[PDB]
Order: sequence, then structure tokens, then C-alpha cells
Amino acid sequence: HVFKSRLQEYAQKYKLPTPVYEIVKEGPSHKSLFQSTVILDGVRYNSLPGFFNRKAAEQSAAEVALRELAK
RNA sequence: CUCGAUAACC
RNA sequence: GGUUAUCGAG
Repeated sequence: HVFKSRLQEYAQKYKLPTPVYEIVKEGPSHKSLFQSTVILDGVRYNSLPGFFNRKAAEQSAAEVALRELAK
């Protein structure tokens, strides 16, 4: 519920462009499923897939992003 | 608010 | 033509 921003903030602290998000929507329009990939510093990071709304997609990808940034 | 579905029933 | 309910989206 808070990664999307931690990263946005990383973008500031390092001048970098604001995170581009990418939604893979797929399934019955009601049982829609989402996967996401952030592309910060033109670098792709994949969310764990099958989220039920867009945001939980983005968050998974942000939460992932930051996982590799601590490194 | 609008648009995209699905189940159900008359 | 409806209706009740249920979900996602800008």
C-alpha cells in the first residue's frame, strides 16, 4: 500500500524520470487479472501476477523494484 | 458518472 | 423490453 511512492521518491532523490507503469489486463472482464512492470531508469521489473485491481498490480511491481534497489 | 462484463430471473 | 445482484475500469 506504500511502495508506489517510496520509489517515486527514489526518482526524486536521483533526478530520474517518474516511474512508467504497465498493466497486463487479461481474463473475463469481470474476473480481470493484472500483472505489472515498472520501467524506471528504463529498467523493467515484473510484478507477481494475478492481482484483482490495477493498484495491487503496480504495488507488487513497486514492492519488487525496491527489492532490487536495496542491492 | 460513464463504459466493459457475469450470474439470474421473469 | 425490462429487473435484482456481482465485479473490474478511466
